[PDB]
Formats: sequence, structure tokens, C-alpha cells
Amino acid sequence: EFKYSEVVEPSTYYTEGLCEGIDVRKSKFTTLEDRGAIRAHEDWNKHIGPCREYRGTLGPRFSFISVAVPECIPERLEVISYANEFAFLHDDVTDGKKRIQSQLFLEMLAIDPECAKTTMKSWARFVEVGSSTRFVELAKYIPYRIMDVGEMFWFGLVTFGLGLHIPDHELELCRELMANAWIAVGLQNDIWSWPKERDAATLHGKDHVVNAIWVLMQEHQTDVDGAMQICRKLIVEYVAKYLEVIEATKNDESISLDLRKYLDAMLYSISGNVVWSLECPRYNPDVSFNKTQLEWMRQGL
Ligand SMILES: NCCC(O)(P(=O)(O)O)P(=O)(O)O
Ligand SMILES: [Cl-]
Ligand SMILES: [Mg+2]
Ligand SMILES: [Mg+2]
Ligand SMILES: [Mg+2]
Repeated sequence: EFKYSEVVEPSTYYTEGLCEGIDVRKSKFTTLEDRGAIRAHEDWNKHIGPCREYRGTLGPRFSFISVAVPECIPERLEVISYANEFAFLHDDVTDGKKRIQSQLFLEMLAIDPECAKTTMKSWARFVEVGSSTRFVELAKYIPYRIMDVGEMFWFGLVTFGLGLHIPDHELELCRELMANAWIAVGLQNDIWSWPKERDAATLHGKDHVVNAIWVLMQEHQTDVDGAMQICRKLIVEYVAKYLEVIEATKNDESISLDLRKYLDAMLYSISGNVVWSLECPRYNPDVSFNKTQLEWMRQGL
């Protein structure tokens, strides 16, 4: 079942109890994410503007894709990391000679035509219905944040990296079974991106912060630490909830073999998001990169 990654020893990483019952798996080719990610920096620095040693998907020990999508097809590992950085590089713009990224798309047709064609169209619904605020109730924030984190982007990204062909009729079915998983990673990110996003709202003149922490502070009339405790409590529960879905969806043949794989692959995106966000320079400024990672950022590839 797993032939592209290994299980990381539980006594070597911190979980904070936010992914109980899930193994932490790391891609056996993590150096491919580096080159793919760093080349996105260089292409950024060469075509749109300054970009050197950017803190995004990369980590010194756990890079996002290498640990969130550990069973990614090795030959596709570089190009997925290339796209993931541009995703990270664009979310910061959210918070033009850039149309010359058709080289990314055309590269994916050289690998898999049908998988890419759906993914590119999966990103159509993402980009086009993304541009179209301020939440004080959590029940209303969950539907929004589910989109704002990038579910459609991730769907097209993983399915290509795993080579999954889900029939067009299960597309509405799939999104209604990873609700608990997507709520989990959404609250997780809102906790660890909170400092950089709270600092962000301080400059724009924002009286609000589009973050679960701020939302909970308004809805429950509590402070920062009070919201953190509530948020962490919900994550554990929603993580548990999704784990029940897995055992229930283990044996249905009307379910695609691919979709059944994709549901299982969502587990390690949860455990991966935990170990990554706890170390990544994106949320942890004081953390430095690898010798190898730097040597390619400074000296190039
Ligand atoms: N996975 C999306 C997370 C973010 O992009 P977002 O701002 O939560 O969309 P981050 O700023 O935390 O990197
Ligand atoms: Cl821990
Ligand atoms: Mg952001
Ligand atoms: Mg954002
Ligand atoms: Mg965030």
C-alpha cells in the first residue's frame, strides 16, 4: 500500500495531541520538494519580483508536501512542490507578466493528460469563485474557512500526485466526507498562523481578524488563551470525527478505489500539517533551513 514513504518515530516529533491515531509519514524523496520549491523562488525572482530564501512549504526537517503527501509519485513530487510554493506565494498577496505560468500546466500534460486536465479545471472553480467577510460566529466561519484554506486546490493537487481518477459523479460526494478533516486542518492553521495573521490585521487597520481565534474571542467573550483552549479542543474532536468516517467507508465498492485511497491519504495530511506547522520557518521565524536547502537558495540549483 505504502511504497514511497516511511513512518516517522513518534518519540522524535511533537504532536501536541492534535492528530491522535494517525501515523506521521515522510516522503522518501524529500529533496525533490526542495528543488521544486526553490525553483519557484527563482522563477518568481526572475519574472515577477524579488524572491530569495522564501519561507513557505519548506521546512528543515518536515517540508509540507513531503509529510502531508508522503505517498506522492516520486516523478511528480517536484512539480507539486513547485505549485504549492506559488500557492503560498499568492496567499501572501491576497493578505502582468505572471500569465507566463502556462509552462507549469504544459509540464503536467507531459506527465498525465487526463489527471491534469481535471486538476486545472478543479483550480478554475477555485480561482474564479475565490475573489467573490468578518465572522463573529464559528458556525458561519466554518463554511468560509473550508474554502479559504484551499480544498479545491488540494483536491486537484493530491489526485495528480497520487494519480487518482475519480468519476465526475463522486465529486459532490467526496467533499461531504472530508468535512471533519478540513475543519481540523483549518483550525490547526488558524492557531499557528495566528501570530502572523494577527500582526497582519494590525497594519491594514483591520478591527477584525479572519481567524478562528479572533472569531472565538467574539462569540464566547473570552481572550486569546481562552480561544486557543477551545480551538484545540475542537480540533481533537473533529479529528476523531473524521477517523470514524474512515472505518465506515473502508468497504463500499460504489465508492471509487481512488476516492477510497484519497480519503486514507487525508489522514497523513492532518498528521503532516501538525509536524510541519510546529517547525516551518513560515510560522516559526527563528527556525533556519537545511545546509542543503540553503546551498540551493544561495548558490542556486
Ligand atoms: N493552507 C492555507 C494557510 C494560509 O495560506 P491562510 O492564510 O490560512 O490561507 P497561511 O497564511 O496560514 O499560510
Ligand atoms: Cl506532544
Ligand atoms: Mg495566509
Ligand atoms: Mg490568506
Ligand atoms: Mg493561516
